[PDB]
Amino acid sequence: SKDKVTVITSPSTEELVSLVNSALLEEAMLTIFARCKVHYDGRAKSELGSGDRVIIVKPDGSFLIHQSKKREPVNWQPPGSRVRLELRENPVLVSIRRKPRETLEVELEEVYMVSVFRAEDYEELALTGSEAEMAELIFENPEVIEPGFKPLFREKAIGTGIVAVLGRDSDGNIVVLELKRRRAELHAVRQLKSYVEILREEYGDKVRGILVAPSLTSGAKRLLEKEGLEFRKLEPPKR
Amino acid sequence: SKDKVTVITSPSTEELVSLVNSALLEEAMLTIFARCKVHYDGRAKSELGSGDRVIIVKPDGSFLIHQSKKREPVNWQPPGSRVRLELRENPVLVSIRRKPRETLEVELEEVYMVSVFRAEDYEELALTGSEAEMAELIFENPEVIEPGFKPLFREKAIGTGIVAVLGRDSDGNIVVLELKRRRAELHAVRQLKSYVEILREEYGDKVRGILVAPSLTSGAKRLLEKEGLEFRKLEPPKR
DNA sequence: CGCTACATGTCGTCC
DNA sequence: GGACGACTTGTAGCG
Ligand SMILES: [Mg+2]
Ligand SMILES: [Mg+2]
Repeated sequence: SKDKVTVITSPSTEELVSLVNSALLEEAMLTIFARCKVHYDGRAKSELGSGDRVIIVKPDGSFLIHQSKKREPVNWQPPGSRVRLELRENPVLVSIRRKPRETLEVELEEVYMVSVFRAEDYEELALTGSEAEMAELIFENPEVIEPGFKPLFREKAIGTGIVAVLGRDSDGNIVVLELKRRRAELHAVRQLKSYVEILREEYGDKVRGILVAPSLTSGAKRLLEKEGLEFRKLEPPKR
Repeated sequence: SKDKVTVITSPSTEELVSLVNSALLEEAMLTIFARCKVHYDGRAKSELGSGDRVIIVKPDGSFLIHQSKKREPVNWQPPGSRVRLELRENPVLVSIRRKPRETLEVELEEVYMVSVFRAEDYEELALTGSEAEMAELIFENPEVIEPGFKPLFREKAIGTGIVAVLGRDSDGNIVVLELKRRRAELHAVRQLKSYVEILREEYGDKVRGILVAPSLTSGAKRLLEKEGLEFRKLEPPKR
């Protein structure tokens, strides 16, 4: 029980309970391969008929059921649920949460494998090419937006909404930027347009919105043009 | 290669290679508990240092690296990626994707366990309490909105944007509905306000927007009132 | 906790 | 294929 991994194929009920319960109390990762039915009631409600899936219960409460396809678990519960194995006509893995109140029930018809992974990880993801990274590049070197641009505020509350960057231009105007790290879609324009209508109300018609992004969709460009907003092409930088 | 599950703890290199290549070829699920490093370059860029993780490869090319916390894999590749094992100074799992170009590299420093799960699942999820379900309700029972409300279109392309439900009211006004399955946000009122604007362009002052959802955030309420749009509290049905 | 907006979002789905 | 919007979205950042 200090070995990183413990594994049992075609486990007996005793062995199942032993590992399942040990991992939950040991703050370790539980992985299971089983034919199962799944029952979810919570924010929404779902039923999943009998079939083979991979099941993961992380020490933080995260509960995953993965089918042989997609990138998303077919069913899940997010970090913070309380999980318990429950012996019934079949074993039943049960995830409970109270805000919001949600129940996830996994019923194990046949467990092919149960396993305990006592995983030691002190390390964190270091990612670049984000919106945050664009915002940094614009404050270090405002030249990328345009000559004379002076950035002032990052993630600024206005009365309704939060603007990514608020600044001033060489004509002394108020400028709003909305940044997108990938091709900007319609809703980016709605955001930007919303912010700009709001500030025009205090500061006048001279306020400029600019959408900053590596490209636009057609609809983006269309609404951006209909509304008299602007576009500066900027790629998110990779450190 | 017949049994539903194969497990080899502390595999050797030939064992590792043998199992991984069987997995991929057989359209089984590959599961590896391992100490690894992860290198990602693609839409964005990252480096994950040495640590214990659960790696999954699904037969449709989904590639997941899970740490012992949260619901999201720390690194991942969506379906369609092409996976393979390469023998470098360490064995290295490699995920390539074209359109967009992405590389995901998982360097296996030490593999505690490796497993192949030849998994059979023919059943899909059946979910209720969605936005679709709300819309079906409104079409079966429009009086849930208001008496003398006639629905016409669902998920209808307006000039710019797609409206959720479009119809008329008893007084000859045009009615846009924006539906939400949970408490509505600023995002929701911006959507509504956009649609209502684009439709006033044509049919004039005869357009009403109605935001339909179980509740509203403060800001969404604030903004709703300001631009003079309306609200019907409605919960999605669970059937 | 509630609000706001990003994400390597992923995923269905209308033209 | 490109555009567009939902999702049990999850997740961080702030107040
Ligand atoms: Mg923003
Ligand atoms: Mg909508």
